[PDB]
Parts: sequence; C-alpha cells; structure tokens
Amino acid sequence: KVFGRCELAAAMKRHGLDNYRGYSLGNWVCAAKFESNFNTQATNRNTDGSTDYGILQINSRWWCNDGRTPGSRNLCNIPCSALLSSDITASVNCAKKIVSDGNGMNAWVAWRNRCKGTDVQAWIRGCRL
Repeated sequence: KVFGRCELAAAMKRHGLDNYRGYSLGNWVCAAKFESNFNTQATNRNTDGSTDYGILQINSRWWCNDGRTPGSRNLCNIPCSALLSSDITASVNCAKKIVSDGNGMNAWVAWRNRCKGTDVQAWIRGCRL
C-alpha cells in the first residue's frame, strides 16, 4: 500500500506513535517518507547483506527474520515479510522497540540525515488528526 501523508499520520497516531519516546508525529511521518516513500512494500538491501523492510525500513540483522541474513537476532520476533502488510501494526510495534534501544530515532539514518532538526511539523500540515 502506498499511504497518503495524512492517512499515514492518522494511523501512526492511532497506534500511539505521537510523542512516543518524545518524538512527535511529524518525526515519524518524515522518517517514513524518506525511508519508504510511504510504501508498505518497500524493500532495500543494505551493504552489510541485511535488508530493510516496510514503511520504516526495519532491518533483517537485528529486528526481523528474513532467512538470509547471517547473524540475524530477530528481536521483534517477526518475519520481515510481515512488515510489508497494508496494516502497519507490526511495523509500529517493532519501531517502538527500535526507538527504545538507546539512540532514539537516530537508529534510522534517513531520519537523522533528512528529518532531525528540521520543521517536521510540516509533515502533518492540513491533516485532521
């Protein structure tokens, strides 16, 4: 599914991401924009041999199992393909663990490089939330 901007904001807000670990909703929308372009089916191989999956580009070395990543820990206890669903529940649940792991949203280097420090509230402009 390719989410609309406000559609995604509404769903992340429903699943309790707004202000989760102090990160406002616009931070999460911005991260999704630059990680996946709001496309739940997005998959991208990383240089380390792991792959990133779904709306928030969760990796197969630490977080989900894709069966082809040596060293896999699967700390979200989920197959990576489950992070490609139209329903974002699994991605959100996993992202909550990630952002709690010590470095906040710096875990998403696209957030760090494209969102952090910016006017992230723009990403929820016009949305009835």
